Amino acid sequence: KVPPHSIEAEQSVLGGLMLDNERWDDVAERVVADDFYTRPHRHIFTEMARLQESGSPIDLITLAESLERQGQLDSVGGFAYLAELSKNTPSAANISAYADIVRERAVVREMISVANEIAEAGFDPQGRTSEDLLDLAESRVFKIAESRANKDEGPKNIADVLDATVARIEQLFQQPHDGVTGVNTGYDDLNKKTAGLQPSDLIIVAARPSMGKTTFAMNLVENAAMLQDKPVLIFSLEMPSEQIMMRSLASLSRVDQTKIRTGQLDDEDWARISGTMGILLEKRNIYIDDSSGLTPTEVRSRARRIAREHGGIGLIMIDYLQLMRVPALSDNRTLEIAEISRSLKALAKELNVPVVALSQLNRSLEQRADKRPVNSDLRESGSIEQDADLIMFIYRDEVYHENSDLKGIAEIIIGKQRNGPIGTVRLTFNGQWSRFDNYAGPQYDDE
Amino acid sequence: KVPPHSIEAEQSVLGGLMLDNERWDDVAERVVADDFYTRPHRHIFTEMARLQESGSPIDLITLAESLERQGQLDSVGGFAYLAELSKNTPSAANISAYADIVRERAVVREMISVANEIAEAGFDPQGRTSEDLLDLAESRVFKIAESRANKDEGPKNIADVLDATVARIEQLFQQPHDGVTGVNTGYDDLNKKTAGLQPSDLIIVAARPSMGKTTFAMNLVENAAMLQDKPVLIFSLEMPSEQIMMRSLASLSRVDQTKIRTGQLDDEDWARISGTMGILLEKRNIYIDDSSGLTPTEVRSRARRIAREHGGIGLIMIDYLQLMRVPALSDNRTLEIAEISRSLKALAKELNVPVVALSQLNRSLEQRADKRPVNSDLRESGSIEQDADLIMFIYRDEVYHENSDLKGIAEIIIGKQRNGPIGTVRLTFNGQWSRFDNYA
Amino acid sequence: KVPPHSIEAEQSVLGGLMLDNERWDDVAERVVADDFYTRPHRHIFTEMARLQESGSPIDLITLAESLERQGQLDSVGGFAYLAELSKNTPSAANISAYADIVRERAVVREMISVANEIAEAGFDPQGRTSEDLLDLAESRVFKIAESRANKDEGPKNIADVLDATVARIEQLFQQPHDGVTGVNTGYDDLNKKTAGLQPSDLIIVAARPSMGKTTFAMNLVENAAMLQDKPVLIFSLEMPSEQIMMRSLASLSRVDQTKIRTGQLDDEDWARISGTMGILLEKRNIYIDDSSGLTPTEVRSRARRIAREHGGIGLIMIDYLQLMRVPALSDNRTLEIAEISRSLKALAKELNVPVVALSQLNRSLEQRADKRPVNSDLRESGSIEQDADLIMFIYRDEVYHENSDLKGIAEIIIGKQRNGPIGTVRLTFNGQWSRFDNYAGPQYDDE
Amino acid sequence: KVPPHSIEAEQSVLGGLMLDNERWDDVAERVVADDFYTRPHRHIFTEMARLQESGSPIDLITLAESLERQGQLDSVGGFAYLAELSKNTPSAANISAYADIVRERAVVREMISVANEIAEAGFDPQGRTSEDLLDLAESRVFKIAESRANKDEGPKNIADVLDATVARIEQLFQQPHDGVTGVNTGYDDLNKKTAGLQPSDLIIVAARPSMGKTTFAMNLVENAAMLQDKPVLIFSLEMPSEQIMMRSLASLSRVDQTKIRTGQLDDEDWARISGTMGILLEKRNIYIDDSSGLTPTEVRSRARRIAREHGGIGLIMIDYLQLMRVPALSDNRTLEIAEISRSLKALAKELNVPVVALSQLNRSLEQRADKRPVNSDLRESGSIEQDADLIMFIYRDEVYHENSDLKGIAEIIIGKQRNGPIGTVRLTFNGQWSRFDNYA
DNA sequence: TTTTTTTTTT
Ligand SMILES: Nc1ncnc2c1ncn2[C@@H]1O[C@H](COP(=O)(O)OP(=O)(O)NP(=O)(O)O)[C@@H](O)[C@H]1O
Ligand SMILES: Nc1ncnc2c1ncn2[C@@H]1O[C@H](COP(=O)(O)OP(=O)(O)NP(=O)(O)O)[C@@H](O)[C@H]1O
Ligand SMILES: Nc1ncnc2c1ncn2[C@@H]1O[C@H](COP(=O)(O)OP(=O)(O)NP(=O)(O)O)[C@@H](O)[C@H]1O
Ligand SMILES: [Mg+2]
Ligand SMILES: [Mg+2]
Ligand SMILES: [Mg+2]
Repeated sequence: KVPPHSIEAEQSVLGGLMLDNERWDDVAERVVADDFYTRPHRHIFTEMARLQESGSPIDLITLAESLERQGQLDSVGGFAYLAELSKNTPSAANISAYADIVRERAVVREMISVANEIAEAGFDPQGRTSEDLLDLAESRVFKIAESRANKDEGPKNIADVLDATVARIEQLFQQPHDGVTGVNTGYDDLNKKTAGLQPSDLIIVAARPSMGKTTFAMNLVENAAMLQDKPVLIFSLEMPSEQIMMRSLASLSRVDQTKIRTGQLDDEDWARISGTMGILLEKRNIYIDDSSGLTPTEVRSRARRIAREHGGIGLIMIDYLQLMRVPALSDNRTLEIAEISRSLKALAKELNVPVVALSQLNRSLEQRADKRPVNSDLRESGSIEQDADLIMFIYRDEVYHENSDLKGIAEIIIGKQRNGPIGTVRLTFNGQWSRFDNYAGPQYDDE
Repeated sequence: KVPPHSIEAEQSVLGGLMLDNERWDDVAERVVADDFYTRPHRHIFTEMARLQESGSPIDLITLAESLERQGQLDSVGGFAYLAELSKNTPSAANISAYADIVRERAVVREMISVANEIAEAGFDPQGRTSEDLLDLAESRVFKIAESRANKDEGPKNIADVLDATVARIEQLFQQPHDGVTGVNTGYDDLNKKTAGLQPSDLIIVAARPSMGKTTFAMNLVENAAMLQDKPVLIFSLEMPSEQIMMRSLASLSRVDQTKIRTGQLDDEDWARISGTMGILLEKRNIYIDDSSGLTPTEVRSRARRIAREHGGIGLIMIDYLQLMRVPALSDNRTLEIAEISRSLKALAKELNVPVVALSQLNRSLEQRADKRPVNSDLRESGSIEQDADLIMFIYRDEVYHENSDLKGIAEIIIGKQRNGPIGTVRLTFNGQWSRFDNYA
Repeated sequence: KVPPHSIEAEQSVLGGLMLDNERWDDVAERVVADDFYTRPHRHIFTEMARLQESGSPIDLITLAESLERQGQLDSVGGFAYLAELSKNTPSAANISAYADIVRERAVVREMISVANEIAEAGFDPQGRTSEDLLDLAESRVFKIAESRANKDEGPKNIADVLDATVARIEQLFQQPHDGVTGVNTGYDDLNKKTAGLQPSDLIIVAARPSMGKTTFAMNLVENAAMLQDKPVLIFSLEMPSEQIMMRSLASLSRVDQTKIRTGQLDDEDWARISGTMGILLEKRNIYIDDSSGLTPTEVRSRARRIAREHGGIGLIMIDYLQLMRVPALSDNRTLEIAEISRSLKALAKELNVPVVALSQLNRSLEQRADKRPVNSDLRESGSIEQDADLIMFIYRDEVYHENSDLKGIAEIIIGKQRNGPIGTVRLTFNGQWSRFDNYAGPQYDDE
Repeated sequence: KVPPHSIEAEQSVLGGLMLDNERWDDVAERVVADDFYTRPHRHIFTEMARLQESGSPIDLITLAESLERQGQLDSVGGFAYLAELSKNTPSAANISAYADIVRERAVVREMISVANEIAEAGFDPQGRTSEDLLDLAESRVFKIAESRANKDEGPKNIADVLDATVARIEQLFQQPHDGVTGVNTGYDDLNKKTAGLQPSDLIIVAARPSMGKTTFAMNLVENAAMLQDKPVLIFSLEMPSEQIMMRSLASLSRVDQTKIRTGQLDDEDWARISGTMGILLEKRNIYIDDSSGLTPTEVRSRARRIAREHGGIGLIMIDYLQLMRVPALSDNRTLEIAEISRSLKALAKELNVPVVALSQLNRSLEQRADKRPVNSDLRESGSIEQDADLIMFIYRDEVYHENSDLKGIAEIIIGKQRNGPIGTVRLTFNGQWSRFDNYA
């Protein structure tokens, strides 16, 4: 058969090197002359490397002279072939991608050649035992993996991790500057464990229905918007934006939401709401999309659109994940949830922004005597625990027990925190204003 | 005939995508791969989408390589075809218009195909009745409408929401509704917490059997009909309309239901019932559908019919959700529950009408020592808690405990209330009259 | 293609109208002249409508004269064609079904024509937008539905229900009753609360094993048979019919069942049994089927057969519901029970007959200290509670407690009564005679 | 090409099975029906297996009758072919060697087929990445190696048990190991009782994560590394590399972890950290490879991979053993933990490494009245009470009791210990630096 | 996912 190769990518790389010499470093880091399929291409890249190591700039005339001095001008195709290669390449903007393609082709060809050698050894043992052939095959595959050892790698070795250790110590010397390392949550206790909303983090705040989960998420959004100027993006899939705005005005102005909903408001609270609206129009960093049944592709497109138009996005609010709908994986809810979580994590890593993705719980919580939520108590759990890093659960024993002494005290229990120890953050909930504040009472030592 | 297509617009879109990658978002929002008439164009757009999702820029060489890796380079026409497509397109200034034309052609061809399928079903009944074919055609046309309704989406600025909110607040402040924002329940305490039956709300009042749940729902219906002129629509799937009317007459005239059911009534109560009938004929806003095993689509069609004919609908009553039948998801009951709840919520949002749908409970409530209902006590809740916003539960400790001091006292406990606090409303129940009144 | 039409049905309708004029109203309500496929048939029906509106009877000669006066006799086919149409039709008994068929064909042809119009509009946009075409298609399909909406509808009016209710009230008030409006139970206290066995009611009397459950059901059956002449239908799923008849003779003649079982009976009780058999042969209204593992479809077919043969059914006795077998829902018992209960309630509403179906209880009742049955004690509860209306439970503290003073006293406690207050009716049970009788002892005040 | 096969050896094996039924066990252990090159030979061996499992002796006539009953007599070549096969074989003395040759041929053909599959995957990527192809090839070679396994169980003879027992007695008596026998644990009480970190052992410490258990395993890793240069491996599923590094620096340098995490600039702690990392660089055997969500078979494969890389594993640190949750067994964790423990013991015996795991217990450790880790506090008891060879339980009464009865005498209670006296091992812990010391 | 009903055991 024909070995898998991309001659066009090689020609594009050679033309870009003939035009641009600053991107030679990326090519040298990525590929070598052996990655070139044709032996003339290997000779051309070898001459280019020799000229660049000598400090000579990479152009057509000097390369032609260098090939003529070594006599390789006729071996590579002549000066007309080099001129054609220089002519064909428009630009070297995507020469890194071309080099990646060439490296992939070289890896596949090396794998095919190794497979041919292994099959030849299998057909003709030549006195080698089965264990000998197995070890030879393992060594060959490990050598193929070792060819990209600096590319495919994970945690580092002792010396390199010690250099990373001293570098991180020098970095964390600068850490006591504000205490909050990410987006400020507005809560002192929350900014101690989590140290604020870290970028590229999946924040899963899950609670029972009518537990203030949307309310606390809105409070977090308000605190972030007052503590930053980067625009936020809200996807209120469950509730309309009218109720969201009513909750925001009740929380910020500390006025009863019932009176706002009935509209029976005095002029003093009206002036407070007007001042809050003036502050919001000063900010104008909030964008709410109340459409329901949206795919993660649409959300990603809108997020990229806003980031392009408004210069990045401060916060992404999602109104609970089981409302999100994918037509492709609508057959199975768990597959749909896993796909949604994976796409949202990819988007969060893409734009480097903490995404507020709420979630619901299961009915096994009420079955348990202790109604403190766990990771397995999550509605369609599993992949959610895998993809997320900042999972939290709202607990209100006042709701479950009428005689509970934790009235107003809402406990945010961290289920998963990859970077930092988990814990229980107590907060003071005001149902009238729907306001979550820092718990100013006596601190409880978690047993 | 030749299907209506604009291949030149497709070529212009593909060439503009090859030239410009910044307007890729507009093309992705407008059209998909299936909108392309020719299958090679579908493959080309699929490869472009795969490359752009990976972050790779859209150029000729990378696209050709990507098609070569999957072996689809020869399927789409070869690299020369791609080079020709890149050469032909001058610019991508009007690529949005070309994509709109392509989407229009695709939707028109979809409509033509649906019409052909409808004609085929008409010529070949395959044992289906005319109603089945009509409902299938309605479903197909609704699907085509949903395919076009996705354009009206997009995040909005905070200022517009603020203006709408303050306008609504001023409207509520000017109107002296005296707390009751929605449809008046007829109960003062219920008009304090819920502030009346708000439009586009899914009200789930679930209770145990023989708890007056249907009776209390009928009392709510009577109160709404007396306190409004907008016509109501009743779907009495479980109980016959005759029993519903007897319960209504017993409740409104405050006469014993047993005496009315036996017919042993004096002429004074007869005159009271006659006056009640005169008031009802003065209103004539009540329409009861005692049919059972109904799909939500039939309910939606009848609701739209009555709303257009009678100028909107004040209230939509459902006689307990597990009686409803969906043949599509009849294999699993929870799928039926989720579909019914979603369809009812969508219908309530559509016609802006409060819908009161009853439900049943589970035996786990009986297992608990305290028999106060919770959200998990719902009979296959699932998305019931998520979609609904005005869930209430009826509690009568007099039934469970003979020595209970809550005789006549019915506790309507709000399981879920998104806007406002939840609580327990005490009411006075008259078994003889089957009358729910405010507790004193 | 050929449009879907039934010329034979049209010819049958025309011949029936030529023969029968009393069923013209059904045809006019069902179909119009436009529903006829062929234009001559439209002309014929138009002429028939014109003659009937004028009051002229619909016969061959007058119709021929009317067509001759308008000159349409040649257009419809001639007098010989009309004579052939009159000849071919045997009878007009099924002319309503024929008109329904013609209406169906007309609706299908209308749908096909509308689909053709929509396809033509799709092929030629004529400058219309896709929204315009969608609205036009919706309008056309809704016009088809509205043409099909000119029939019996679900929500009719409140006035019709009011008239039916007041007619029922007048019917019940003009008849002097003894507090019984349904089938008389034969027990005075039961006739106070339940007011007799009401038709279209699912009566569930459930108890423990033994406990005289089938015995009490048979006592109710005997009382109903003695107090009415409408035939009753028993499905003795559990017990053989021989033992059923032995228990019936023991209860009715007040003789010990054990002596009848042994056959050692005196001539006086023999004469009493002979007189009871003479009374039964005077009645001859009870029809018993002892077949087991029956589907509800077979039961419904047999019930319809008996009602057609013997002019309705007075009462339907079902001997214990878990004996009923459905092959389709044999996988899950609860689904099978729900389907059986739904089918039985549909049958009871269909024929307007009281159906007393027996059932069993759960062992959790024995787990409780107080062994008074509740709704949840029902075996495979839920749908049983929902579909039924007259649920009762048998309680015998004499069985549970040897020192109980309720010996002979059986408490029938109403668990569910949709219309009326529930209670506890105590009866006198005779184990020797196996006879349930009205309470001759002190009636205890229920708390 | 012609696949490498030895039909003559197959004929010899089949004829020997026809002659001798006593050596059927050797052939059944060695080869299967799939190892036969020709499908008729596979059918013949399948019929032989079916006859011998039924207890019927394997002869020509019964085999032919069974093949005729299944209709396979004509497919394999007829009765004359079977008679020829029986005639050809002289004896069954060397049938073991012939079966070994047949197994070798089958394994070589399997390797050739796998190589052909890999070459096909290389020629046709089908959208898969090169990493996917490499992982698939490694999986295929590992499957070949796993299929190249042999007998693992068997009732041992009394002589072998006596030899092992007397060897154990001589080890306990004659050897003057003076406490430590394997890798030095560091804790003096663990040095005496557990006799060091014995290679090919299963040491599972059952406690709460970030509650002294993580720093206990960290101190174990440190003490093991300070006395040997054998490459140790890190598999922490609880904390990242940076946080584990901070914990290790705080433990070794005796510096408060608040200063380690929150930067308190001073040169004394910096000098202690510099000395600690100098000692670590002197050891030069800490290879970080911590991840999450794995299985012990994957851990064994990575152990083989590291042995290919360097060779020899000093210690593997499994932090948060309850982070490998399989959703099938996530609810009842006992069976999953038992299977993980058995596979970890198999891995420990495989590469001679003292596999140490950090099992997570329940919240009842802080809730139950019995604050010590007993079956209620253990995760559904079961695999935490048994199975594991060294099940240590960290009764840190500091966390469980606010007024602790164990401050510096926190009990490392050993439920089961193969070598050493069980009991409550009271040890000192420094909460400031997260450092576990050794109480006398 | 949901939802019933049985034993065992802690
Ligand atoms: N005016 C008010 N007075 C008192 N409590 C109120 C008022 N308005 C709202 N609440 C409470 O605030 C909470 C509303 O929380 P909310 O965030 O809307 O629930 P939710 O988490 O979004 N529901 P879900 O999405 O199904 O989980 C409830 O506990 C209400 O009782
Ligand atoms: N005339 C009457 N006298 C006394 N009590 C009565 C009378 N009529 C009805 N009741 C009681 O009032 C309640 C009415 O029951 P009902 O309205 O059917 O509740 P329900 O929820 O609709 N039953 P279900 O459909 O199974 O859930 C029951 O508790 C009856 O026992
Ligand atoms: N001669 C007798 N003397 C006393 N008790 C008797 C006599 N004959 C029958 N019984 C009682 O009659 C009862 C049987 O009633 P029956 O109605 O058949 O129960 P059942 O319906 O068969 N229960 P089940 O089998 O679960 O459906 C038992 O309690 C017997 O003790
Ligand atoms: Mg919410
Ligand atoms: Mg009801
Ligand atoms: Mg019985």
